[PDB]
Amino acid sequence: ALKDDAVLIAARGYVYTAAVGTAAPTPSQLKLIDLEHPEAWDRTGWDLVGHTSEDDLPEFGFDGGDSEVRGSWQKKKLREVETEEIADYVVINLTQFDETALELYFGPNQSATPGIFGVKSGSVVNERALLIVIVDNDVRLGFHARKASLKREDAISLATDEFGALPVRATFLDYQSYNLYEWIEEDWFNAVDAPVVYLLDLGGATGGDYTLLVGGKSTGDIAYNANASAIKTAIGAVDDGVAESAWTVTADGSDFEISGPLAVALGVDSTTGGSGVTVDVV
Amino acid sequence: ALKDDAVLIAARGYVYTAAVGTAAPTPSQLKLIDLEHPEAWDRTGWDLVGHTSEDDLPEFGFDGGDSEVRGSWQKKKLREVETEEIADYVVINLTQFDETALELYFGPNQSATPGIFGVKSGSVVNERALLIVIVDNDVRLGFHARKASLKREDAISLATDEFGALPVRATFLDYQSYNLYEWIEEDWFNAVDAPVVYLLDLGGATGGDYTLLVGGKSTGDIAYNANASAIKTAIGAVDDGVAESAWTVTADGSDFEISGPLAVALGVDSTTGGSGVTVDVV
Amino acid sequence: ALKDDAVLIAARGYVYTAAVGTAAPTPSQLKLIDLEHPEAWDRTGWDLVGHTSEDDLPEFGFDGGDSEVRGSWQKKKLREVETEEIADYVVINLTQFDETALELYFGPNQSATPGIFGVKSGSVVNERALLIVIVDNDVRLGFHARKASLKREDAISLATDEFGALPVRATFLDYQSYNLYEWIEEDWFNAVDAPVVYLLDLGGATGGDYTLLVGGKSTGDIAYNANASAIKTAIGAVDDGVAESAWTVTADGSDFEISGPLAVALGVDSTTGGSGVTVDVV
Amino acid sequence: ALKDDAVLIAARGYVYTAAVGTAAPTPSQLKLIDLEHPEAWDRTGWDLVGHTSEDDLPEFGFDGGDSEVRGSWQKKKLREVETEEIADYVVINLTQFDETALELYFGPNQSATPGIFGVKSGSVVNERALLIVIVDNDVRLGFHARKASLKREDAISLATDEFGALPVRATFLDYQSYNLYEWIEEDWFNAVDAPVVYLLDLGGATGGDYTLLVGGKSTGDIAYNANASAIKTAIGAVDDGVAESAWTVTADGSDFEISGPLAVALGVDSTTGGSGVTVDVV
Amino acid sequence: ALKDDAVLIAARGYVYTAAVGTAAPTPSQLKLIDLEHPEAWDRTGWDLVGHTSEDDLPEFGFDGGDSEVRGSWQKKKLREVETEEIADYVVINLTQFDETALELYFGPNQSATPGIFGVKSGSVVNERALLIVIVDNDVRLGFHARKASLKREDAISLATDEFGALPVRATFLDYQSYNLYEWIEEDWFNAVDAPVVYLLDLGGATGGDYTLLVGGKSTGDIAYNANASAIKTAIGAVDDGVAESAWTVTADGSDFEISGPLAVALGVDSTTGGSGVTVDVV
Repeated sequence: ALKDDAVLIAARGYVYTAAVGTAAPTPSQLKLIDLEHPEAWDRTGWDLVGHTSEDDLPEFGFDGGDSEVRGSWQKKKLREVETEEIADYVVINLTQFDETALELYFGPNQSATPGIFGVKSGSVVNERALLIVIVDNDVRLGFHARKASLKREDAISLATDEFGALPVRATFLDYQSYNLYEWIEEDWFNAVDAPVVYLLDLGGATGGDYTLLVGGKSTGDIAYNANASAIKTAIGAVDDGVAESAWTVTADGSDFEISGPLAVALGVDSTTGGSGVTVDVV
Repeated sequence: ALKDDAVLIAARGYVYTAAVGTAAPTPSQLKLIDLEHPEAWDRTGWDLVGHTSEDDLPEFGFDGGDSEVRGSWQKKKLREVETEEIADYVVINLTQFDETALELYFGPNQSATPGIFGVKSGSVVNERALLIVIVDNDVRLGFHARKASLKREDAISLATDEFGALPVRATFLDYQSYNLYEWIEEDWFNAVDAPVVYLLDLGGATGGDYTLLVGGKSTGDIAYNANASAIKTAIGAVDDGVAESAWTVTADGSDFEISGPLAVALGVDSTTGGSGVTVDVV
Repeated sequence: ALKDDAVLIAARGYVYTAAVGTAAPTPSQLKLIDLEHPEAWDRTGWDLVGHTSEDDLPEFGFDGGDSEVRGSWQKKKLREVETEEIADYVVINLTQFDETALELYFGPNQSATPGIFGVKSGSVVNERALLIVIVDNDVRLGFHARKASLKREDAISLATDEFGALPVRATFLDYQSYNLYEWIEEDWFNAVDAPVVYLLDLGGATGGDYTLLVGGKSTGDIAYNANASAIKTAIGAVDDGVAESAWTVTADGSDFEISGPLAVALGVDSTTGGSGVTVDVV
Repeated sequence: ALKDDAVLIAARGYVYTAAVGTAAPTPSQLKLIDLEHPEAWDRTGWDLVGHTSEDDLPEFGFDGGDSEVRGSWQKKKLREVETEEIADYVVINLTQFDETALELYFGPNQSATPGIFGVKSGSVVNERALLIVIVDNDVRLGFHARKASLKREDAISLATDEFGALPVRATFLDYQSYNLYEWIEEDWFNAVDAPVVYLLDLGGATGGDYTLLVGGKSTGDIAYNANASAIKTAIGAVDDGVAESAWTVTADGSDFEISGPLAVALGVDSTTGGSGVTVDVV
Repeated sequence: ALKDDAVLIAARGYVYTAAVGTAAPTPSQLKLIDLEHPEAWDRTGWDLVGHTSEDDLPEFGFDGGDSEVRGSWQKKKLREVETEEIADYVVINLTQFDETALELYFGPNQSATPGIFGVKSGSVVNERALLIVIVDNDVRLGFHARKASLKREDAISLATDEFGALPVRATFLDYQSYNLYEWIEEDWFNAVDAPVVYLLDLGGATGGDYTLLVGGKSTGDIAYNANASAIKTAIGAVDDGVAESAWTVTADGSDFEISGPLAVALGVDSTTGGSGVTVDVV
C-alpha cells in the first residue's frame, strides 16, 4: 500500500569508495553513523570521494536489455532470446581537482615526484567498491556495490562562474558471493508485516456522547461509557460491504485499539470535560 | 454523440497490482468502492502500488504495426504483409522507494537481511496483474489487464527539488485466451438504452419472510404484504450496501417494480399459498 | 489467366514423414484436417519431423539435367546426348534435437540403452515418404513424395542467439509406377474450367439510370427498367466492344448476371430509391 | 513430434577430454552433476579444456560422403559404390593460451624446462576421448566420443580488441566395437512415456531392519515402518545429487510403490517370518 | 582448468631478431627485461625489427598438413598418413622504411654507397633467429625460434592516410637438436600443480551463525564457536555427490583454510557485530 514516508528527495548525500568487497554500515548503523568521517565508523575501509555536483545527482542508467522473439516455420513465437545483455552503471560528477578525485577519473597516479599527477597512454584498469548515502529529514536511504569498474564518462568541464566537474562512470560488476548491488534502510525493506492500527482515546470525557466518521461514513451517537461490542457495532454501520465481522478491537482499559480494512476517524461529540473523545493512528 | 460527461481529465488516479489473472471489481462496484483501501473492496487481494508521479502520467503506447506492399510486374498492390505485430504497453513512474515499489522496478528482493533490498545479476521476470483507476471530479474510468510483463523502462531519477522516480514498462500478454486489456465504466461502454427495472410478483402467496438477494448477497428481511416504502428501506442499506436514496420502487397487489445500481434476484421462498415468489426484468 | 489467391507466400507450414509408399490426405481432405495431429487423420501413417527453420525454408532444388550436341562434318547438329540425368531433391533445415529429428539426419538409433543416441561409422540406407503442407493464410498447397532417400546435407550449426539446425536432403525416387512426387491442392490443379461471371444489383432502385465501365471504356445511360437482352445491346454497343453475340446476360428481380471476354464494373450511377446500384465478381 | 522443449539454443556450454576409451557420466547423472568442477563427478578424470570462443561454437562437420553409379549397356543403374566414405569431425575453437589448451593444438609439451612449451614436427599423434555439454536453461545435451584424433585446423588468431584463438579439429575414430559417438540426454532419446515405478512390501514379516540401494549407492539405516515419508527420507536425503522432494512414495496397502529420478534396489534382506521386502519393478 | 588470467589479448607487443641460434631470455628474465632496450639485456645479441602495424598482428599460420586414412584388400582402413609435411610460419607487417626493416624484406643491402639501398635479381637466403613478446596488460607471453627464413610475403602497401607496410613471412626451420620454436612464460607452461584452497576468515563476530554455499548448494546453519571437524561435516552434509573423505579443513586459530572437490562461498551470514565472516581463495 501507499506511504508518504518512503517518497524520496535527494536533498543531501555522500559518495564513498573502497577496495573491492568492502562492507557498508548495517541498515541499523545508517541511522547512528557520522557521515562526514568514514575513518570513525564501527567498520572501515571507506574514504569519502570528495564533493559531487548538486546540479547533476548520480544517474543509475543501464545499457543493453534488447530481446527478440525467435519463431519457427510451424509456430510464430517459440521463445524469446536476449540479443544484448544488460549492463548497469552509475555516473557521478566529481568536483574536487585533488588527488582523491583525479585518481578516479584518470586511474592510478603515474609519477613518483611531489606535486604532480602524471597520466600515461592507452587503456587502463581501475576498480572499487561503492557506498552512496542519500539523506533528507532523517531518512537515510543507502546504496552499496561490492565492485564496479571506474571509467571516464565525458570531458572535464570548466566554467568561470560554476564549479569544475570530472564525470566518471562506475559500471557495476559481479563479486561472486554477493548481490550486484543493494539498497539499505531499516524502516522499509524486509520490514515487520504489522497491520495499520487505530486508537480511540476517552480524552477525560466526563459524560455525554460521541460519533465516528470511519472511511468518511457517519454513524449514530454512542454514550461515553462505551465497550468493545458497542464500538464494533457502531463502526460496523459502514454501509460499504464491511459490517461488524470486518473489525477487531481490544479493551485496553478505556482507550481501545481498533483494527479493520479502512481508516477510523472522529465525527462530532458532546464536550462535557477534558479533550472530548479523541482518535489516533498507532 | 457529443457528451461533456465523458471528456476525461485525469485529475487524480490510482494503480494496483496482484498475482496474474485476478478480476478487477465489476463496472458497478468500481463506482462505489473506496480507492485508498483495497482490502475493503469485498473482491480480491489487490495491492496499491504506492505513490506514482503526479506529473508525467502513464502513457498507453504501442510498438510495431509496420506493414509492406508486395507487387507483381502486372499488378502493383497484389498483397500486403506485416513487418512486426503490434505490441502494446503502459509506462508508469513509481515515486515511493520502499519494497512495495522496488518489487516492480527491480523484481523481488534477492536478500533475507532485515533493512536490505538486494538486486540480482540479471534477467529477472516479473509478470503481474494490473489495474488502473483514473478519477475526475466523480467519473471513475478503470483499466484492467490479467497479465502484464513488468520491467525497467529507463534509469531511476533523483533531484534536490523534484521527487525521485522509477520508470516501469508493463507490456500486455495473452492470459487464457481472454482480453489483452479492458476498460471498465458502467455508463460509457455497452450501456443500457433505458434504465433496468426488475419486476417481482408474489404469485398469490399469503404468508412468510420470503426475501430477495441484491448484488449477489442475500437480503436481511422482507415479508408478505409489505408496503413499497418498507420494501425500499428493506433493500441495500440493511445489507451494508448503498443507502435507500440509491433505489426506486412501485407496486400494486402481488406485483412490484424495482431499480437501482445493483442486480436483484429471489433469495429465499417456501410457498405459503400461490405459485411462490417470481422475479424478472422489464 | 491472372488469379490473386494462387500467388503464394509460405508464411507457415508443416513437414511430415512415414514408411515408403504411403498415401497423403486427398485434396478434398487437406482443406479440413488439423495439421499438428497426424493421429486424427484418415491417412494414419504420418508423423511430424519436429520444428523447422523460419528463414532457411525447404529448397526444392535439382542437379544434372545437362546435355550436349552431337554432329558430323557435313551436318553440325544431328543428336543430343543427356550428359547427366536430372535428380530433384528438397533440403529441409530441421531445428530440433529429439530422437524424431536426429533419426532423419543420422539414420536409425544405434543403441538400446535409454537416453543415449549412438552413431556408427558406416553410411546407412534411410528412406521415407514425405509430405509438406504450406499454409498461406489457410490456403494449403501440399506436396507429397512416395519415396525419398534422406541424407545429412551439411554440418549441424549452433549459435548462442538462434536455434541449432540439422540440414537434411531428401532426394526423390521412383516407386511402383506412382509419380516421382505430386503437388496437391483441390482449388486449382485439374479443377473444372468455366468463364468468369459478373453480377450487378440495382439495390432497391424505384427509378433512375446508370453506367458500366467495360474494358476501361464506359457505356451510357442504362435505365433501371431495361431487360437482359437490352443491356446486352448496351454493353455490345461500346466502340472497343467485341460482337454483341460474344457477351452473355441473364437476370432475376433487381439483379443481372453477365459473362464475356472483357471485365465489367460500375461507373457513375443514379437511383430514385435504395442504396444505389451495386456490382461484384461471381 | 513437435516438442518445444527440444529446440536447443546453445547459449552456454563446456568441453572436457580424457584418456582414450574413457566413459562419460550416464544420461541420468548428466542431469544432476555440476559442470565447472570435474573432480566431483563420481567418474574417472574428465579434465576441462579451458575457455572456448563465444560465437565460433563447435561445428559437427564431415568430410567425404560421396558415391557413384555402375552399369552396363543392358542395365544403367545396377550398383552403387562409395568414392569417398564419410569422415566426421568437430572444430573446437579454444581461447585459453596455457598448457591446458596448447597440448590439444600442438601435441604434448616437448620441453622439460619449467616455464617453456616447445614443438618439433609434423605427425605427432594426439588421440583422446572427448565430451561436450551444451546448456540451455536446465536441458543439457551432452555429446561423447570414445576417441578423437586432434590436429590444428587453422592459424592462431591474435587481435588487440578480441581474444586470441587456437582452433583444433577433433576427428572421430572407431574404438574397440563401441559407437563412433553418442549424444546424451534422458528426456529425449528413450522412455519419454509414463515413468518407471518400483515395489516395496512389509511381506507379512513380524519385523525388519534392512537397507535399500538407491542410484547404485547404499542408504542410511531403515526398518519395518508405517509411514511413507520415512521411506521418502532415506531414499531422498542421500548424498547422490537429488532432494527428497524429487521422489514420490505411495501407501495403498501393505505396499509402498516408489518412483523418482534414480533407480532403487535391495541393499540388505532377511525373511523375519513373512516372505520378503519385494522391491522389483511394477 | 578454466583460468581467466590465461585468456590472451595481444593489446601491445614487440618483435626482435638476431644471428641464427641465439638464445632468448629465460622465463624468469622475461618478467624483468626492458622491452624497448635490447642493448641492456643479460642475453646479448637481440635487436628490434622496429615498428609493426597495429591492424595486422603476427599471423602464426601453416601450410600443408594434409592427411588421409588408407588400408588393403587384406585389412580395411588400416593407418593414417600425412601426405605432405606441415610447414609452419609467421607473417609480420613491418612499417619502418629504415634499413633495419628493409633488410628483413629484401635481404642484405646490395650497395656500399651511403644513403642508398640496392636490390638485385634472384634468390637471397636471409635466415635469422626470431623472438616475439606479446604483452597483455602485465603478462608477457614470449615466442622464440632459433632459425627462421625470411621472405617477402606480399606487395609493399602505400596509402595517403595510413602508415605504409612491408609484409615479411618468417618460415620456421629445424636447427641442430633444438625445438622448431618455443613459447616462453614462467607462470603457466610446465609449471607446478598448485593447489586451489579457500580461506574462511572468521576474524571477529563472537556470537551467532552462518551457512556456506558449496558447489551452489547451501549447507545448514553453523555457529561461530565451531571447530574444524564440525565445519567438515557441515560442508559434507549436502546432497551433491561428495562426503567427509573428499574435504580437508585446517585452522590458523579460529581462521579456517579448507580444500576439496567443489567451490565454497559465504551463503548467508547472521553473526554478531565485528565483520568476521568472509570466504575467498588463497
